[PDB]
Amino acid sequence: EVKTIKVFTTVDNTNLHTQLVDMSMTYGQHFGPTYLDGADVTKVKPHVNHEGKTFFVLPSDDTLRSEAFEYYHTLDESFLGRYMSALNHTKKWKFPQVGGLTSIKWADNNCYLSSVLLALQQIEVKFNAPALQEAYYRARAGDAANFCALILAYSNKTVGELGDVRETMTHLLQHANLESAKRVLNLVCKHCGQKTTTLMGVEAVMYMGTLSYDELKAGVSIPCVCGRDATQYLVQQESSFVMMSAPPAEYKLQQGTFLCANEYTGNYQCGHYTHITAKETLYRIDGAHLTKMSEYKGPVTDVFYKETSYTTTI
Amino acid sequence: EVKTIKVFTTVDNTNLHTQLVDMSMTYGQHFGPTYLDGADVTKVKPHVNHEGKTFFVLPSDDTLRSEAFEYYHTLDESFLGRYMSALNHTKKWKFPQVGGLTSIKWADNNCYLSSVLLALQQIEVKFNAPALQEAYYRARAGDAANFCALILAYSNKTVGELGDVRETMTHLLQHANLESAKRVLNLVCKHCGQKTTTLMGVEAVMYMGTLSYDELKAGVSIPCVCGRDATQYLVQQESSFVMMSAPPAEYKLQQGTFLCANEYTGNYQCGHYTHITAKETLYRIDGAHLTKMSEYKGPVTDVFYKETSYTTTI
Ligand SMILES: COc1cc(CNC(=O)C2CC3(C2)CN([C@H](C)c2cccc4ccccc24)C3)ccn1
Ligand SMILES: COc1cc(CNC(=O)C2CC3(C2)CN([C@H](C)c2cccc4ccccc24)C3)ccn1
Ligand SMILES: [Zn+2]
Ligand SMILES: [Zn+2]
Ligand SMILES: [Zn+2]
Ligand SMILES: [Zn+2]
Repeated sequence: EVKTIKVFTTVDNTNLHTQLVDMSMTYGQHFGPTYLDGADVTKVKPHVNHEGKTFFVLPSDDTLRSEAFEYYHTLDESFLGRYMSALNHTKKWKFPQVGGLTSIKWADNNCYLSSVLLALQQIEVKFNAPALQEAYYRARAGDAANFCALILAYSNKTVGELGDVRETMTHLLQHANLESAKRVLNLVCKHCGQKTTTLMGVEAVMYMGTLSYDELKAGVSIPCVCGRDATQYLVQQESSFVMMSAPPAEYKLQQGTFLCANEYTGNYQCGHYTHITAKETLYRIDGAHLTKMSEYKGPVTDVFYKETSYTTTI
Repeated sequence: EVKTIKVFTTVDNTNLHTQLVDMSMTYGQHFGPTYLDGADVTKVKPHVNHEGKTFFVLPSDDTLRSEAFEYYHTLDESFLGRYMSALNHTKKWKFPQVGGLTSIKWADNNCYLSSVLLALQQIEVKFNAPALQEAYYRARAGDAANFCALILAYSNKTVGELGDVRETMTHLLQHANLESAKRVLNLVCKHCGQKTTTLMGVEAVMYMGTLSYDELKAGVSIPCVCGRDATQYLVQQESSFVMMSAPPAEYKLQQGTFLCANEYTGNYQCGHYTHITAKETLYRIDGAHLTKMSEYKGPVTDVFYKETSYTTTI
């Protein structure tokens, strides 16, 4: 016998069709290219959680590859379908202005997207893709619906599933214009010797291992390629911002030492991001809710700092 | 005494504030730059219809003029506020796929916007403004929410008020890339003589006075600048399409003679637009509703034709 599921298919997000789909075949073998909640489910077999959900059917068109590359800088023929189906969810989200910044109301595990949006409103940055920059322009004014849908598409993430704000910044900053961002590190191994690495681009602004920007300037531990544990320190930095990242741990945020930060309470499976910014005192933006603080001591994961140009003291 | 109205103000379209505003002053003198339903009401005094409506407050920012010019090709400092407040209405509209084309469900007098959207999906055209072209790209796939909000902003029109599809095409095609569109007319006055006018750009594709494209090729009446009634006929046309327009009157649409058309039933104050296209037979798209026809005889207002290059016979 055949075990089926009841689902709905649509091509306009208005008129639906009842479908009893066979779990023996993929959605692509049923309907063609199919998307659900911002994810491509073309080569995906039906699963019991899909019952009652509506599926977006968008047939492929080779003539649109040139256009999609112009606006979004992508060659993925599924980007359009995932962007539209994710936007069908984000346009219903609420974007309240908290602490003079655009935040996002709690919905579909967007508490990590809220932290990404709040940090981007405080660092000087521009994106190369025209559609991503126009959406970023409207998001800074309050209309962040298209912007979050783009961030979801660029990260190959699904509406509802949790994500890391650090991982998402990696995927997003590849389309930023960090061409003139430069970072010079001096790795000091006690077997191999001293070593200059000139990192540029997305790598010149992001570090993983520590939250303190002064810790990187003075010296932070790191395993050398020979196996031994070495030490590297920042020699020259040249960008508009830096983003320090580290796994969750109790970090103490002082006033005037940083630009903004993100914290994460919970295990690896489930947790809640909240955003901290420095204005006249420390603000904590938990979605649509705001708290005020002289200082914050919690599980910080990412910290942002302002920069123009730095050089170590000889 | 002072006569007031009860209204709501917001800066996020989520959190509202009750306001009792004085009709003696404008909304700008109350709150700053203020928008309502896609219209700038900054220098507008409160009126009894505004009771219960929510107003969008967006303060001015001179640093955004350069950005807004890049994405939208506009120097109007109110374009952003009118675009966002109009988009807050169009995202709730329904865009059903009728006859293989993206139409719009009846709402807020959008029956003229539906006719504009349906014609743009059948003529070969591209827009210069990047944000307008990306929205046009998504509208051709089904997501026309941002596109209609842009058309409303470019036309300085308000959500809910009726409009002409011909007038709206004029405002919209100024941002199209019709740089290589050329039209040559020969005006023949029986007092002044024969006269060549080389029309280019938005004027090379649009004519007002007749619906028949063969009537313009053969000869159509027109008052000369001397007062007498002359006659002009098309000598050379060089574009991807032409749009013939005329006030409402019974026109008989045959199969295979045109690309698509718009009709309008009613007086000058109120009326309903419906769209006719030619596929295997004549389709009539009245919003979310479709009728099929061997031919249509009704009050046609605008007709579109396909073109590549034309030259009159010597
Ligand atoms: C079998 O289904 C799953 C489901 C999940 C869902 N979870 C995620 O998507 C993760 C995205 C994070 C949760 C990882 N981020 C925090 C800040 C984090 C980073 C690095 C190390 C950590 C160590 C301990 C706790 C948190 C850490 C947010 C994951 C895996 N399998
Ligand atoms: C005092 O408030 C008003 C309200 C309106 C509302 N109406 C409009 O916005 C017009 C946009 C049209 C209605 C004009 N279009 C039709 C096709 C049309 C064009 C040219 C000539 C016509 C002659 C007779 C009937 C229709 C004609 C659509 C107007 C004025 N004052
Ligand atoms: Zn959440
Ligand atoms: Zn070593
Ligand atoms: Zn209507
Ligand atoms: Zn004359």
